[PDB]
Amino acid sequence: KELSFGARAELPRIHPVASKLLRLMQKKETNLCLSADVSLARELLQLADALGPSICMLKTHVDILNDFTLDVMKELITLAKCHEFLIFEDRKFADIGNTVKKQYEGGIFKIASWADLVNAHVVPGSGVVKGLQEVGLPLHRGCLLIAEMSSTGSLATGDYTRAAVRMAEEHSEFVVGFISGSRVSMKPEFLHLTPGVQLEAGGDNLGQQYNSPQEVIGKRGSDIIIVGRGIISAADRLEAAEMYRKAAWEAYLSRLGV
Amino acid sequence: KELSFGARAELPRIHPVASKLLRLMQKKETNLCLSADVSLARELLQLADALGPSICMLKTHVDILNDFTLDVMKELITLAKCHEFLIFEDRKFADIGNTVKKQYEGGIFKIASWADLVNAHVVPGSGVVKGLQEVGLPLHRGCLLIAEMSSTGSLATGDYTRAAVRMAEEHSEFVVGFISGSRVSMKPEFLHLTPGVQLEAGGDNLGQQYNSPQEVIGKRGSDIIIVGRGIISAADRLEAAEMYRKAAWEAYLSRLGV
Ligand SMILES: *c1cc(=O)[nH]c(=O)n1[C@@H]1O[C@H](COP(=O)(O)O)[C@@H](O)[C@H]1F
Ligand SMILES: *c1cc(=O)[nH]c(=O)n1[C@@H]1O[C@H](COP(=O)(O)O)[C@@H](O)[C@H]1F
Repeated sequence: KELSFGARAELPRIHPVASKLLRLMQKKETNLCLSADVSLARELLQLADALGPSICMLKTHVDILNDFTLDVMKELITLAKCHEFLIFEDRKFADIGNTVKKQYEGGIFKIASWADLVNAHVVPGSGVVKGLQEVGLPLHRGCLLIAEMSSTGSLATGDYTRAAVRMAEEHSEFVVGFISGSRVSMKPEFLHLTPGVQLEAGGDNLGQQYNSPQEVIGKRGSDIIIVGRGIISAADRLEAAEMYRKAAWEAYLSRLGV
Repeated sequence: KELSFGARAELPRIHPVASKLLRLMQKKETNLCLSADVSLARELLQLADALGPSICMLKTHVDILNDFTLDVMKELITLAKCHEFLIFEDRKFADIGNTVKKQYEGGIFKIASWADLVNAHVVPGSGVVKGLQEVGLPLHRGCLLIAEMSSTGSLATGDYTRAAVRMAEEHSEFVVGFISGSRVSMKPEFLHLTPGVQLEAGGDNLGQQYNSPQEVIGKRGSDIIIVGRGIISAADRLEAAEMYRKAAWEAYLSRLGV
């Protein structure tokens, strides 16, 4: 059998951040990551508080926050601890190792000081991971590698996707899984998180493509759905989050045998 | 014959930002872009002022500035106008179109308000360019596409590089050239800018690889060298910049027939 999230949390080679995430997914019956794509701190924090019980993870783009300060992120941490979710900065690092370490630790945002997870593109080669890990390992953080993208014309296919998987294997002390559209690794230690998710068929006018939670989790074998506009643009964002949570959770149970 | 920078500035299909850059390269006898990889505003501005006459372009990572404010960038603009160089934010956008437009226009940094040029990875497909251009076209800006990377294990090779070139062709109203290690397009309208440049052989401990200006400009056919540590770590950064300027310029002249 495929192992439950709770059993995967105990695997010998599991990363501590992956284990914490898997435990809380199991406890809370949620494999939903909220993509909190808003430009105001007040809305970010109001969403994190109201939707915290429904999510395993809150994904940020702090570079879109108009009123970012480090005190906003301290508050977000308080909510993350209160409601039990991880914070994932969706920074999609994509430069040489020497540069991404600086971008991860420093500047105004100090990402590594508050983000449990970040992600990186594999296009620069494995130095991108080596650079991030210089900062992230001492801070006990984890990283996801972008093995596939949800957008039209994505070049993250075929051998590129295979290279991402190898790179994750080779840096398993820091890399905890993937951003992908589907299961890309057979090794249950790795998490699969999938953006490009809505209940209805469609896309946007700038290349985004959507697939349903049942497709993504149930048929394609991914672990967590990442949902932005499907929730954020809804009138009642709490009920929307609950719809997405129930869809992804039941897809997971049905794949497990439950 | 290959056309001089001055003649390329007049090509029918030249982008206005490319034409301004080419004119100033010609006027100033410089095809050097300073990679101003420092974490303090005072050092950024002191370098921009002292090295401004020697450079065609100053490349930033504002996400590494510890004391970024928009008033720092206004000052940098003053120096850019005074010394005649373009400002290039090396943000290496790599998300879906809807997201990168937000990251380009908004947040704390307001990149599009002060950067003449930005760059983007092609991995997401052409929506990345469509999203940036939503913001950049009305602001009269330009973009470079990352067709090749300088780092060990780069996946930006073969068909990936070819896709970058096609994508540039298809968005020539906004895309003015490439970040690459070599000439990748035959069309003289496109600029080639090459990072991974030092006078001496070597690399760093996080995957960077260096080639010389003579190799990059003279043999590989690129237009502009991008140099960070080769200048920034030197004691006399002005003399280092002049060494790099003379190397790249003479390589260009010798390729032209001069
Ligand atoms: C990143 C990588 C990828 O493959 N797709 C993708 O959409 N992203 C980011 O994920 C969310 C999707 O939000 P949406 O549900 O509103 O389309 C965005 O934040 C995007 F940046
Ligand atoms: C970006 C893309 C790429 O292919 N290579 C590369 O180095 N970058 C960026 O360019 C400079 C190189 O600086 P250096 O001369 O000190 O190595 C860095 O800012 C890096 F981010």
